Amino acid sequence: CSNLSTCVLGKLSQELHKLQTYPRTDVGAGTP
Repeated sequence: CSNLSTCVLGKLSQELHKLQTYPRTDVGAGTP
């Protein structure tokens, strides 16, 4: 985040990354 451009782009990129696959939330260790 620099001013607004990098901030919004960074936010959207992070949101996309957080999902990635999204098997109803990226828990992984559901029933380990």
